[PDB]
Amino acid sequence: MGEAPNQALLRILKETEFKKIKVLGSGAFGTVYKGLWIPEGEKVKIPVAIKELRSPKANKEILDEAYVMASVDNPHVCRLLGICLTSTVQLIMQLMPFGCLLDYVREHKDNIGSQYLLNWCVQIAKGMNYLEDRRLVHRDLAARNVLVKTPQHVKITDFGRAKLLGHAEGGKVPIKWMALESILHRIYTHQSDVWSYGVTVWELMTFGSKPYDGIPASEISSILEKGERLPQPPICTIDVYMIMVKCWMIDADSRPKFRELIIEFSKMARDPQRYLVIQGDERMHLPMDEEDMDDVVDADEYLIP
Amino acid sequence: MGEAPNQALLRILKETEFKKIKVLGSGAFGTVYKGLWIPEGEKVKIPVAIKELRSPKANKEILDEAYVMASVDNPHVCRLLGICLTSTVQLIMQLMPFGCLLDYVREHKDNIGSQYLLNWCVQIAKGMNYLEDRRLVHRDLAARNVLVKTPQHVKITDFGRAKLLGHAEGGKVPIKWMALESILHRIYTHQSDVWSYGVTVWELMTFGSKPYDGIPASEISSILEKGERLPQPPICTIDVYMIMVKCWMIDADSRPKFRELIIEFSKMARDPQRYLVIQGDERMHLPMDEEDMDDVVDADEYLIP
Ligand SMILES: */C=C/C(=O)N1CCC2(CC1)CNC(=O)c1cc(-c3ccnc(-c4cccc(OC)c4)n3)[nH]c12
Ligand SMILES: */C=C/C(=O)N1CCC2(CC1)CNC(=O)c1cc(-c3ccnc(-c4cccc(OC)c4)n3)[nH]c12
Repeated sequence: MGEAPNQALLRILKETEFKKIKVLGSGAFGTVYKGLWIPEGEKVKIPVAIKELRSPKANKEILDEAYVMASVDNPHVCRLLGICLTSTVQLIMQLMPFGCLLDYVREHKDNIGSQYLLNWCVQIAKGMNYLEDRRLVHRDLAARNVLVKTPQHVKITDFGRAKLLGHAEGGKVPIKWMALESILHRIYTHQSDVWSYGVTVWELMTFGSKPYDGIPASEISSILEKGERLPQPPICTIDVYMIMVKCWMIDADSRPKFRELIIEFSKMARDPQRYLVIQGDERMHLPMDEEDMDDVVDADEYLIP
Repeated sequence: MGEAPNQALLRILKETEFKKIKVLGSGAFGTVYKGLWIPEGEKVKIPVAIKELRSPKANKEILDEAYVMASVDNPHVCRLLGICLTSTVQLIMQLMPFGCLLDYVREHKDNIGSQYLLNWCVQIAKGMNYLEDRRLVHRDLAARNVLVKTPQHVKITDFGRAKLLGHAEGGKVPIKWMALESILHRIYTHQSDVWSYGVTVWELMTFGSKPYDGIPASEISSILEKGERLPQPPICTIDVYMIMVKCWMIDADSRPKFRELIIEFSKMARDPQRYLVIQGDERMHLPMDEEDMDDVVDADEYLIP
């Protein structure tokens, strides 16, 4: 008995229960449709996303992704409703109508204030801390893989590279989000996800800029070994940028834990304009003792293992 | 092996880590203080409530309550941070600054709109559905035992009468919230908590009225056997009152499950003024295809066992 038994339920959903299916997009990730799941004998209509990878090799890797998603349950992690057994296997997930966070921050950069930016950092850190408690290394954390249910509520998605108990084989990888030890030695831990979280925060604070724009992926390892890092965003205070820099330390144990990031960003979220300087932050719209106030943290943001 | 092992952690917290302790109130429940928990070697201050029952018999029943609270983890259920081993044992919980929901609805009745009322019904149902998955019967669900973290966020509290695997002994009980089978035969199930949920919803919709006001507790059993129930609140539509009436059925299996109540109230929460008629509902302030819209439910409100 090395590990406890996984008693998660894999729901097999009938093809006849799905209606109004339309394509949202496609690429290397595969194909994602939007649809309407109507369970039989229940007056309920559930907006769902339906994912197909781009047959034996496709079904193996997609069912590995279904295994991980069926095993997780957290408000800031994406929910698998079930799978549909067609010729190629389909993952049925909750619909996140506003899309990925990277596209959201690019499209609404003029209406995104410091409160929303800092709240997203807290929610992403809460999702990743949950994944650490479940002993999962995500290995693909980026702004593209954070989905927006509403502007106030984001969730982590895409568990295609996810692995239990945080050495990987060779393949096609997101070099620009990876820790230096992951690029050189193929070592992946929870602390390598913290590096990726730092890069994800930098994406949001720059309003969806590409990290190391122009630089090819092969040159990134040598750039990071020389001590170069992503530059300070215009809106970021030294306080916020110091947290990103701490995520990009060479020593993995020197980096902050996700529980510490939850605490630190939630303090900043109580006084957002002290930590992010955004032009026109007041009119942004999207659809106790004084001495104590600085170091105050709510119990819901102070997470015990 | 009848039941799985409970691997929950009981944190023992030092008396020297608590500061600024002030009394909030006292009664039959015991005494509740507000305070500030400062963990040693961490720059963090956590607002906490500290509960003491009103010594061997007091320590036994309070540690039974600590056992249940240490075992639960849900956003709509109250969080135990730990216990403090003084002469009489103290439960350390998260602070809920706005107090209990019963007192909140009485104090702010002029500023409470249909959106908040229906959202509270959903959140309470989510907390109770979680407790059903954990095989806990609360046995004391009422507006007094729902605490307000913020006006947008409520949690269930007080597990002094909580019991595992849903026959009780004789004692002092909340007769006016109990199911008829619990009053007559001392039978307690998850379906007896649904009756109490119905009475809790009636408390909110009447803005904190006392149920069966004037009637003594001994006469309640005979009143319910005759078919009498709590009357329809002025603000309630027939739709909302039908859900309360369904909670008060004689047959426990005919009552709705908590997962069904989550679904039904969340549909109503999308169009609140169709289901609750409140004078001046528009200016209340507290600190897709058209054919589908009626039966639409988000995946987060469609809870699978
Ligand atoms: C913006 C990044 C992007 O385009 N990606 C990365 C995520 C992507 C799709 C390509 C690939 N991998 C996933 O795991 C995944 C899941 C989803 C997804 C799930 C649910 N809902 C949506 C969605 C997107 C846009 C609009 C709507 O509503 C109409 C819904 N997407 N996407 C991905
Ligand atoms: C309004 C009902 C009431 O007064 N009660 C019932 C709940 C009560 C106190 C008496 C007894 N049992 C409990 O389990 C419990 C827990 C709390 C509680 C926990 C955390 N914070 C508070 C609180 C109340 C009022 C104001 C503040 O902030 C200053 C905090 N209460 N209360 C109870």
